[PDB]
Amino acid sequence: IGRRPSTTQDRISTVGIELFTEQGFDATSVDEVAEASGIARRTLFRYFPSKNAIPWGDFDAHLAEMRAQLAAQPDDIPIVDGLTAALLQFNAFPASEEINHRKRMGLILRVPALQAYSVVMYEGWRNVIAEYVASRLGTSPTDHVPRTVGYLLLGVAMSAYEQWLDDDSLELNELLASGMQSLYDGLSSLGEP
Amino acid sequence: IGRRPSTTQDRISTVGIELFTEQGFDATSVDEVAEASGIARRTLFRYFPSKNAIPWGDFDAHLAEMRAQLAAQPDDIPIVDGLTAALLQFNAFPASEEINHRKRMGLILRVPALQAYSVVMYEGWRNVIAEYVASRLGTSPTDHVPRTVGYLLLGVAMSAYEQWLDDDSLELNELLASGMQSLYDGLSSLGEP
Repeated sequence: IGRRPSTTQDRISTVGIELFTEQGFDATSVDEVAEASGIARRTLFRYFPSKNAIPWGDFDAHLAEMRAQLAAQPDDIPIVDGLTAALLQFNAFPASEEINHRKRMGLILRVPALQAYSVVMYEGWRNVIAEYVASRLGTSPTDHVPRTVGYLLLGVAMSAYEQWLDDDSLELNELLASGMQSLYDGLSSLGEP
Repeated sequence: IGRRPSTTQDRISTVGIELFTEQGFDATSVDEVAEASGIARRTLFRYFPSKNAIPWGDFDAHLAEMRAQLAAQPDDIPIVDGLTAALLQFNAFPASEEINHRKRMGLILRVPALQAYSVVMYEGWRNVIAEYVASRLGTSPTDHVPRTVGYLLLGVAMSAYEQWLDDDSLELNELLASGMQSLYDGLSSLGEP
């Protein structure tokens, strides 16, 4: 998003990402991120348990906004539209924030140790989706339908971002919307005359 | 699947999984798997680069069967039906093989280091799906639509397996089929009167 005034944690994340991008992820130590951030490694480890957390920033806070958004949407609105709005909003940045967000997702999607580590971050993201779908269906978040939906929504997000990193000339919001349209329509008509 | 006569590699995998299940994954060394398998650790490392590979077995061979299946399906058949057939077949075991396959997926889905490691295995699986969809649409496997489909098909697989591990009384094939039906129909009608 990049909307709100920067915190110490989200400012550490940002200088970290800029470091990792310029010098490479494995070439940058946690001590360089700390010093570049004007803090002690104690102050840094208060905000991140590891080096692999630094690119994710304050993901818990992001997840709490998405969850409150989904929970504040009127219940007279179709579930799929809820899902679309969240997908589009919470990957939506000002033109100002594109270079930094593209830096972030570049690290997260293409550094193998961050790909491995991010399974737990994605799981928390999916749980927010399952929780929303479960309440609206009057059901449980660990049931099959809510769980499946969480996984399918993550799939459109992941595809869009891979596609977007692969080509500068593409718009993330447009890619997310195409991906979401396919999830909305379903795959019955795929390749069909 | 569990269909064909057992190889040295797929027999190492099986004794490994049984060891890991009985003693725990982190408690079992690669040397115990080797000895339990009646081979030298050199012979084992020929077949697996790591301990984390052992549960996956000969996944390359599995992937080559799925790919040949998808490529041998007549082209007068809808793409979604191709996708369904592959999803259902390549997670289909004889009643005989259920206990061992459930052991396998228990390790892969619930040991955090295997969850992390399996992103690369899942990527190869998704690429087989994208390749099939790309040929049928006359397009490229790195294009948006084929990539998205690969991710959406993986989502139904992952959901089904999580659901199946969570409850003995459920059938994997039934869960995969429900999941696939939702991908076929699309999410427009979800929660809708």
